[PDB]
Order: sequence, then C-alpha cells, then structure tokens
Amino acid sequence: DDLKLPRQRVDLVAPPFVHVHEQATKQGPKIMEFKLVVQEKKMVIDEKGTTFQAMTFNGSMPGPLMVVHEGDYVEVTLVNPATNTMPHNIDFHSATGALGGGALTLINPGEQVVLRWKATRTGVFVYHCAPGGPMIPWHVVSGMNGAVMVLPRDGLNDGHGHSLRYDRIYYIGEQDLYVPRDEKGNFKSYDSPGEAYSDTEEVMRKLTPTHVVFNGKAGALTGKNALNANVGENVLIVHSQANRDSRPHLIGGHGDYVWETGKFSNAPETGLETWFIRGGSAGAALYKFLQPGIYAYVTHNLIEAANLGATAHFKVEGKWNDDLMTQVKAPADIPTGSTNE
Amino acid sequence: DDLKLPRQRVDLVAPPFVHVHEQATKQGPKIMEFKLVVQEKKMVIDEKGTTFQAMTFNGSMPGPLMVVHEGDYVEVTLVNPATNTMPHNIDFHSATGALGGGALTLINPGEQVVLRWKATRTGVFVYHCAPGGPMIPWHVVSGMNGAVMVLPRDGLNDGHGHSLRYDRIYYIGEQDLYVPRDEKGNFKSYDSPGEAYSDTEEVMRKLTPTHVVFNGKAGALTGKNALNANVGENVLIVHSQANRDSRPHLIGGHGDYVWETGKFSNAPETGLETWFIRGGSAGAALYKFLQPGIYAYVTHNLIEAANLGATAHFKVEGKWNDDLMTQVKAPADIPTGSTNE
Amino acid sequence: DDLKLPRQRVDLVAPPFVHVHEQATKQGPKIMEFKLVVQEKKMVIDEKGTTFQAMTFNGSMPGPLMVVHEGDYVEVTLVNPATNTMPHNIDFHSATGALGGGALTLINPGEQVVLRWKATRTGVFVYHCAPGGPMIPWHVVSGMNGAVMVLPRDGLNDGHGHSLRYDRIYYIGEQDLYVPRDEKGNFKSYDSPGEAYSDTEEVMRKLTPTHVVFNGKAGALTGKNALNANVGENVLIVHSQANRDSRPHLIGGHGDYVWETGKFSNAPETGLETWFIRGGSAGAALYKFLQPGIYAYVTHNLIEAANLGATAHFKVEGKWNDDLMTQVKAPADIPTGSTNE
Ligand SMILES: OC[C@H]1O[C@@](CO)(O[C@H]2O[C@H](CO)[C@@H](O)[C@H](O)[C@H]2O)[C@@H](O)[C@@H]1O
Ligand SMILES: OC[C@H]1O[C@@](CO)(O[C@H]2O[C@H](CO)[C@@H](O)[C@H](O)[C@H]2O)[C@@H](O)[C@@H]1O
Ligand SMILES: OC[C@H]1O[C@@](CO)(O[C@H]2O[C@H](CO)[C@@H](O)[C@H](O)[C@H]2O)[C@@H](O)[C@@H]1O
Ligand SMILES: OC[C@H]1O[C@@](CO)(O[C@H]2O[C@H](CO)[C@@H](O)[C@H](O)[C@H]2O)[C@@H](O)[C@@H]1O
Ligand SMILES: OC[C@H]1O[C@@](CO)(O[C@H]2O[C@H](CO)[C@@H](O)[C@H](O)[C@H]2O)[C@@H](O)[C@@H]1O
Ligand SMILES: OC[C@H]1O[C@@](CO)(O[C@H]2O[C@H](CO)[C@@H](O)[C@H](O)[C@H]2O)[C@@H](O)[C@@H]1O
Ligand SMILES: O=N[O-]
Ligand SMILES: O=N[O-]
Ligand SMILES: O=N[O-]
Ligand SMILES: O=N[O-]
Ligand SMILES: O=N[O-]
Ligand SMILES: O=N[O-]
Ligand SMILES: O=N[O-]
Ligand SMILES: O=N[O-]
Ligand SMILES: O=N[O-]
Ligand SMILES: O=N[O-]
Ligand SMILES: O=N[O-]
Ligand SMILES: O=N[O-]
Ligand SMILES: [Cu+2]
Ligand SMILES: [Cu+2]
Ligand SMILES: [Cu+2]
Ligand SMILES: [Cu+2]
Ligand SMILES: [Cu+2]
Ligand SMILES: [Cu+2]
Repeated sequence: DDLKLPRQRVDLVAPPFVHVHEQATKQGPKIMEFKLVVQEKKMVIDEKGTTFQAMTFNGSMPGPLMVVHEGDYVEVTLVNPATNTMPHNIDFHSATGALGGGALTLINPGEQVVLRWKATRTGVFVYHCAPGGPMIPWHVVSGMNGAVMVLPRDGLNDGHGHSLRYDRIYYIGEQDLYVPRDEKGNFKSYDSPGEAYSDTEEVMRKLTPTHVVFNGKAGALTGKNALNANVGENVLIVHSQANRDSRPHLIGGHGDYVWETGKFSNAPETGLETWFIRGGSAGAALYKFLQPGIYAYVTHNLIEAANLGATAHFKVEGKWNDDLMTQVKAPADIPTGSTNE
Repeated sequence: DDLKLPRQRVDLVAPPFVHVHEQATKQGPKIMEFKLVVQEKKMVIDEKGTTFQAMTFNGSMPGPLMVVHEGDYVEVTLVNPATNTMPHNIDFHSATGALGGGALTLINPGEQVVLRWKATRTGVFVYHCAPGGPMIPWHVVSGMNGAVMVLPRDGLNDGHGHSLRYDRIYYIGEQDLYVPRDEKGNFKSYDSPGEAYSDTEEVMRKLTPTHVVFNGKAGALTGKNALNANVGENVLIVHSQANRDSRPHLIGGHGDYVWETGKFSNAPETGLETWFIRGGSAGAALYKFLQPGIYAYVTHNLIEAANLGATAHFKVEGKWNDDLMTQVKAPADIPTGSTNE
Repeated sequence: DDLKLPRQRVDLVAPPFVHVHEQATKQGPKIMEFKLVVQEKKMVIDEKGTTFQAMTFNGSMPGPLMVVHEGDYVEVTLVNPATNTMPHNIDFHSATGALGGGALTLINPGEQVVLRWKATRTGVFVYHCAPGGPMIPWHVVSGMNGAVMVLPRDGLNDGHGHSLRYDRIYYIGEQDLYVPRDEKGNFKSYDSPGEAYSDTEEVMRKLTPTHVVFNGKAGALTGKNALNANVGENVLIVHSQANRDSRPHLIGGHGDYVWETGKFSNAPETGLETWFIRGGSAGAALYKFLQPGIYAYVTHNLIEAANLGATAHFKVEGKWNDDLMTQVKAPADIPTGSTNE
C-alpha cells in the first residue's frame, strides 16, 4: 500500500441530518472511508401519494452528506446490488480527474468498485451518478445525487479572519422530478425504471418539472419532520441541486453568511434575503436564529414552493423579542373615521 | 408606550418614483410610519388591452418603495377594505420573525393591523403578501409585492471606504403574470379574482409566464412614461422580482456599482453588463450616464423583453461624446471593389 | 481625422479559437480595426441533421471573439451583403451610448457602416444584433451574437495583486434555439428566415428551447473537434449566452479563477464547481489542468447538456496523478460475505 495514512470509517446518516464530524481539527490527513449502496425503488414523492421509479444512493433522496477536511483522501466503495436493473457510477464535483470519478466507477448490478479522491478543494459539492449520454440526466433526476462537504482544517471563517462555528447542520437536497401524465392529466405509474424511461424523457425534454421537493417528497420536512432549532443557535443549511437552479429563502430570517457558489476559499456574502444555487452545485448559508416559531424554508419561486413541493419548516424554540418585531395592534375593524383611498 | 422614539409619517408615492428621503442622516433612529391599503381590481397589463384580476398594495404593481435607515423601526398599518374579497397579509424580507410579519398581519376584508419591525439589515428587500398555502404564490403573481430599502445611516458606499451618492432613484418592479387562454389562444377575462383562480393556477403550474412587465404592464415605462435623466447624473435603479429570476441590462450603459443580491453590507461589483435578480429578492445598480439619448432597460431574456412586455426606456438629455462612440461612416452602399466572403 | 492613434487591422478567426493577441502590452492605445460580415444561411444544428434558418456574424455561431485592451478604440465595419434579406445592426455590451451601437449601425442588404467605440470597460462582453422590437430576440436566437474581450493592459490578475496568464484560450458561445415542429413532433424546414419567423416566434414565446448548443450545433466540440489541452496548462474558457442563463461546469475539473459576471475589475471567485452565465452576458473561467483524459464541459442542466446539445469535450494529454485520484479496486463481484442493506 503506497498511501500510509490512518484510515477512518464513517457511518453515513440519512438526510437532512449529517454524520458526526469535527469542524476544526488538528488531526492530520486521513483516508476517510465511505460506502454508498445504489438502490432502485418506487418511492412516494407528493402528498397525494404519487409514486415514481427512483434511483438512489443509500436509499434516500438526496444521497447522504459526506463530510471530510481539506487534504483528506476519500475512499468510496460504491456497491450496485444485483437486485438493481441498471449500471451506475459516481461523479464527485469535489474530485479531480476521470469525469469526477465517473470514468472509474461504472458498475453493473452485482458489482462494486473502490475509488479514492484527494479532497484538495474546500466547500460543499454535488456528487451524482453519470453513466453516459442520456442516462446522465435520467439517473440524476431519478434521485441519484447528493453532496460532500470539504471543511478547512480550521473550520469555517468569515473571510475577514474570524472563525465561524455552527451549533447545528442540516442538508437540504432539492430534486426536480419529471413524472409522466396520461391524457387526463393524472400521473402515470410503472413497474420498473426502464418502463418509465421513454415517457419520462419526453417530460424532461420540456424542462418543466412536475415536482420540486426537498428530502425526496413534498412535505418531507414539514409537520412532524420539521427541522428543530433554538434561539441563539448558528445553523448551517447546506443546499444542493444537481440539475436545476434554486433560490433558497428562510421566511422570517436571513442568510447571515452565505456561500452561494458553495466554496469556502471565497468570503461569504452577508445579510442575504434570498440566495441562488446554480444547478449542478451546492451552496451553504449560516443563520443565527433570533426569534422562536415556525419558519418556512423555500425556493423563492413560490409556485414551486407552495404548489410543486419545495417547502421545509423549522420549528424554533425560545423567547420572542418584541424589539425586533411586534404586533402593535391586532386585527380590528377599520375605524369609521378612516379614509383609505 | 415602551418604545420612546420620535415618529415620522411617510407619504408613499407610486412607482417608479420614490418618496422623499435622506441618503445620509445624522438623525437618530425613528419610528417610520407607513400605511398600505390592499386593492383588488381588474387592471390592463399589455398593449393590446388584455386585462387580469390584480391584487395590489396601494393600487400599483409593484407596491410602492419604502425607504428607511438602519436602526429605524418601521410601523406599518396594513388595511384590507371591505370592498375586497380575500384575506391578505404582509411578509417583509427585511424583517426578523413571524414569517416576515405574515404570521402577525392576516386581515379579512373590513380589517386593519399594525406591525412594527426593526430595520436591522441594510439593502433593498422584497415585501409581499403570503396568506398561506397555494394562496402565497397566487397573491404574489397577482401583483401583491413591492420593496423596501434600508439605507446605512451614512448612505451608500463602494465597499472600499468611498461614499456613493445618487442624483436620482427609480424603482423597477418586475412582475411575472399567468393569464389563462381559451382553446383558440385568446386571453380569458373574469369578473373576480376568485373566478380567475382555478384557470390561473393551471398556468402557474407550468412555470411559463404569459407576460413579464415592469410597473404593471407592457409599455408602462416607454413612450410618454420613459424615465428621465441627464448626462452626469448617478442614477440608482432598484429592481425587484418576488417570484422569478430576472437579468437586468441597461442597453447602451453598464452597472457601475451593482449589488445584485441587494445587500449593502457587501461591496458592489463594478462595471457589469447584465446582472441577476434572484426570484424573491431586490437588487440595485448605480450608473452615471455618460451619453444622451434613449436607453432601453430590459431583462436580457430578449424574448421576455421584446415579446412579453419587459422593456423600459430612459430618455437622457445632454451632449454626445464622440470620444466614447461615433459613427465613423454612415450607412452606404458596399464598395464595388469590396470582397466580403 | 481628429483621432491620431496607430491603426491595427485584426483578422478574426472562427470560434472556438481566438485571433492572435497579447495578454499584457506596453503598447499605447490603438484603433483596432475589425470587419464583421452578416451571413443569413440554413445551418445544421443537431446530430440528426435538423436544419434551421440561421443569421450570423462572419458565418459562425457564435460570432467570432474580438480581443482588445482597455483604452483601445474599436472600429468595426459591419457589412450586410445584398444576398441577405433583412436589415441588421450591432449592439456591443462593451460600448457606451446609442444602444451599444445599435442605433448607429442599422444597415439594409447592400450596405455597410463603420462604428467606433472606446474600450473603457474591462471584461468579456456580449455583442449581438438588435434591429428593433420583436426582431431583437429573433435575430439573437437565430445566431446573431458573439463576444468581445477587453483585457487590462497588464493582462489578467487574481484581484489580490498576482498576475494570471493563460497558455490557451477558447471561446464557447452557447445558443438557445427554437425550432418549430409539425403536429407529429418532427422539426419543420423553411426556404428563408422570413418564412420560418411566425412559427419560430410561437416557440420562442413559450421560453423553452428545442436545442441548446455550443459552437452552433450539437456535437460541434466533441469527437474530432474536441478542445485540446495538456496537463499543466492554464486554459481560459470564455462562455457567452446572449439570451438565456447557463451554468457551466468542467466535468472532472473546476474553475480555479472565475469571473462569472465576466468583468475584470472584480476579483474572481476561486475553486468553483459550477458557475452561472446570466443571459445577456459573457463570463470567463481559468483552469490549470492537473489530469489527462477526456473532460466534458457542459451547462449543468444535464437535460440540456445530454439531450438538447450542450456538451463539449476537452482531450487533455499528459500523465495521470494517482495521488489526486485512483481506482483502488476495479469493478468486481460483490463479496459473498458482504451485507449491503
Ligand atoms: O394535468 C393537470 C390536470 O390533471 C389532473 C387530473 O386530471 O390532476 C393531476 O394534476 C394535478 C396537478 O399536478 C395533481 O394535483 C394530481 O395529483 C393529478 O392527478 C387534474 O385534476 C388537473 O386538472
Ligand atoms: O454579521 C452577522 C451578524 O448578524 C448579526 C450581527 O451581529 O446581527 C444582525 O442581526 C442582528 C439582528 O439584531 C444585529 O446584531 C445586527 O446589527 C444585524 O446585521 C448577528 O445575528 C451576527 O454577527
Ligand atoms: O395562443 C397563441 C395564439 O393565440 C392568439 C389568438 O388566437 O393570440 C393570442 O396570443 C398572442 C400571444 O400571446 C397575443 O398577442 C394576443 O393578445 C392573444 O389573443 C393567436 O393570435 C396566437 O396565434
Ligand atoms: O468605477 C465607476 C467609475 O466608472 C467610471 C470610472 O471613473 O468610468 C468608467 O467609465 C468611464 C467611461 O469614461 C471611465 O472613467 C473609466 O475609466 C471606466 O471604468 C465612472 O463613470 C466611475 O467612478
Ligand atoms: O416532438 C417529440 C416527438 O417528435 C418526434 C417525431 O415525431 O421526434 C422529434 O423530436 C425528437 C426530440 O426533439 C427529435 O429527437 C427528432 O429529431 C424529432 O423528429 C418523436 O420521435 C418524438 O416522439
Ligand atoms: O488558487 C488556484 C490554485 O489551485 C491550485 C492551488 O495552488 O491547486 C488547488 O488544486 C491543486 C490540486 O493539487 C492544489 O495546489 C491546491 O492546494 C488546491 O486549491 C492550482 O492548480 C492554483 O494556484
Ligand atoms: O491531536 N489532537 O486532537
Ligand atoms: O428519501 N429521501 O430523503
Ligand atoms: O445505462 N444506464 O441506465
Ligand atoms: O417570504 N417568503 O416567501
Ligand atoms: O441633527 N441634524 O440634522
Ligand atoms: O400599477 N402599477 O404601476
Ligand atoms: O385566502 N386567500 O385568498
Ligand atoms: O443590448 N441589449 O439587448
Ligand atoms: O513598446 N514595446 O513593446
Ligand atoms: O457555426 N459556428 O461555429
Ligand atoms: O427587420 N428585421 O428583420
Ligand atoms: O459532473 N458533471 O455532470
Ligand atoms: Cu445511476
Ligand atoms: Cu456534474
Ligand atoms: Cu394578498
Ligand atoms: Cu418571501
Ligand atoms: Cu440581424
Ligand atoms: Cu444586449
């Protein structure tokens, strides 16, 4: 074995949560070992129960967030069980060479492969399947995409010599979906991804998703699965979109520090209302919560947010600050003596 | 009354103009009092006379620009006259908490509410109605959006320790509209917003506007309503888009200083050709005019600009500078001795 | 003649290549002389042989890249041969006044015009035809757009006082096309641009291209026309899009230094995965190749890249660096003792 570094196995966790990691570290470079297992399966993607033929890393949309530090090596075992029907591979936008690794990781059902890439570039980055040709968009918009974060060894900073530390981290993977409809407008169902392909490709061609979802379905991060926080906590929100632009916004908040292009060698922007994730990238925002209550986290095409699935909630515990905002007068009848022209 | 600051009432003016304000101020924080009255009404939105069922703040698309300074408090009386049919509210992207104020301002026809928010974040920001659910996009794309500018108390700067001062300010609100068509392709008319809803939502779902307009209609800021300027004037152009991306461009000019994400804690970019307003945001550009004549101000999807309504004009008075540009030879027949292969 | 500077004639070359130029220069300002000849012609735009009625500068999509330095004057002879059917003009986003020159360059078939503009603004910029009204988008999406680069006289820098020098430069013009289809879905053919107009405008109105291509057609820069480079070379990739957004990505690489808004008075961003060209602009990225092999250069809407034409290749010669990336284990059967749940 030429590369003589310590090895550390990481157990991935399902989004929107993130596996255990250090922000700053004084450990030297390691070989960080990850396993991704491809799973093709039918999944429910909206609140009416619509299904579609998904293809996933590790059974989730998005695939899980991987976290390493600058100078680590990332050794990924990609597994394509024989219950799957298609070949698969993986392209890390964090990696250098061989189409991000895609040219070294094509595996048929029943095979696995081991790729190592050096984490030379800091930031959050997309990873996605990319078998070749028209299969590249198809596998990605069927769900085969996630992200990796390469932290500086000293953790995050503000680009002005001040360290930034998060209390909590969430990973929001946004997915554009292209579900075929019948002549009456009802979504169609299929028995396999291969059977769904031709009709799906026709929808894809017109560049208008039927659904835009976080964490794999409409409503995934609302209701009992709202994201928790507390007043005072500095929360890092990683957002990825492997195929299509997005414009994240935290309703009732801001982006205190935003890396919209997602790369920690660049100073963040401050005090944003809405930021922009270019399709094929990950970005990140830090926000320190100042008020309790419900926050909606959306793409601020509000049609997509409210009508195609792209809303998450935060539920924030703590005490209300009437200095920042207050209801001076509750709703009341318009005074008789008013003129409102 | 706990908050013991001077109160100042502001009279709003219709876009693209902006109410009287100071750039730099040595006044301390104030409670700045604004009134917004919701008006649902049919409006003309294109040059062929197409109408649609609009919903507005203060009778205009966009709603008027509010201008305050960092550290002021903004006390907004939102009025929903009983002639309206729907509930309404307001979300300030400038504000912290309660979904931007939307969770504290839902009012039925016949009611008003008073919200106060502290202007802790500098920049230009969207405000918009957001009643809940699918009503959020519907109210916004029906016209219920505007912007607020929170200036630093020392006015604008270049991010490199130099003050910037504008001679003139204009507010360009861009609106994506989704007007239903009949089976022949003609735009449909309705007697109320409620009657228009179902057909409008179907158009919205396909994410392709029928119209993209400035100041509420195609041609609003062309012809006799071109925007005036003079050679030498430094003009601030605030641009908002509450739902959908835009790419502003001043044809024949530049953006000397551009805050495309719209937030004055970040240094502007210099010398832009075209900038980018992410849907759900406001941005701003300063330009010092150097040449007289007509300028077109567009979104630089030229299909949207020329064919869906999204062109404004500036008419600039002054003297032409032949050093910057000149017609060396006027159109003339191609010389007989020419070879043009 | 009032302007007493040396004159230099430049011979343009077809994209993706760039005419001979100096990066840094100690020559003083010159009048740089360029000729552009409009050519309307049918062109093949995809791998199935689909044609469409194009309109070009100098016979190519994009038009050729012009390169000058800050403070030069650019004297452009625009020629509209009498074999063409339409009037044409030119708008330089690099220029100040008269709608970028469009208001001084409208020429009928059989005419030519000479425009001079001073290169006061550094960066890469779009130029495009803009006759007036609905003809503006039509001429642009028919192919009448290119770019000009205005280099600082000291050449490029990193925004932190370090010079940057490229070994190679390529110009990637991306074109959104709107080809009519018949009732069966087959692309229609026409005998002239005028005959194609009405059906084309209907496609344009729905804001969804049928094709998104580099260098004028699907596959233009793949196969025998892949872009060459070598390990170690710093390559400047200029990307323009005159009408519609794009999100460039170099698969297997990065953007070491990226001016996504395209203007050299602003420091570049570092280490990008994917960048963003706002419609109506040019941007530029520098990358130093570190690995040999094939790279795909795409817009990272992968549907557009793989299915609508928007993929180029680089073929990079040199030696593989197993430190940066290696295939630890080639594809092999999943071990019997594995558990992959
Ligand atoms: O295609 C729109 C048209 O189709 C119908 C069924 O005929 O609804 C479908 O489309 C809706 C919007 O996507 C979904 O809410 C629903 O799951 C789906 O059946 C019509 O109701 C709609 O009018
Ligand atoms: O710079 C990020 C900064 O935002 C902070 C500033 O200290 O606060 C902003 O919001 C708070 C609302 O009170 C204010 O302190 C501040 O004046 C405004 O920009 C933090 O939450 C943090 O360091
Ligand atoms: O739907 C496009 C198709 O509809 C018609 C009327 O049949 O025109 C309508 O659409 C045009 C483009 O939006 C508008 O200019 C016009 O106001 C509207 O009636 C056809 O003329 C067009 O061919
Ligand atoms: O930095 C904004 C700056 O743009 C200025 C520079 O002084 O001018 C630009 O356009 C003018 C066209 O003459 C030139 O002064 C300059 O060299 C170029 O970048 C102003 O209009 C202003 O301060
Ligand atoms: O319109 C989509 C539908 O049309 C057909 C011909 O009937 O294919 C056309 O569209 C394809 C996608 O753009 C092209 O690949 C081809 O050049 C064109 O004829 C059908 O095959 C397709 O099903
Ligand atoms: O800053 C651009 C810089 O990227 C470089 C840094 O020297 O390299 C990056 O990629 C290389 C991969 O080894 C590493 O040197 C570096 O640590 C990482 O950001 C060059 O190719 C260049 O100056
Ligand atoms: O080696 N210190 O954590
Ligand atoms: O299935 N995804 O969270
Ligand atoms: O070959 N890919 O499905
Ligand atoms: O302010 N949120 O849509
Ligand atoms: O208090 N001075 O304007
Ligand atoms: O109606 N708006 O300007
Ligand atoms: O309830 N909103 O129209
Ligand atoms: O240059 N304006 O389209
Ligand atoms: O004048 N020197 O190249
Ligand atoms: O025809 N263009 O490269
Ligand atoms: O008049 N332009 O084709
Ligand atoms: O990583 N490229 O699609
Ligand atoms: Cu796959
Ligand atoms: Cu990719
Ligand atoms: Cu409302
Ligand atoms: Cu909002
Ligand atoms: Cu033309
Ligand atoms: Cu232009």
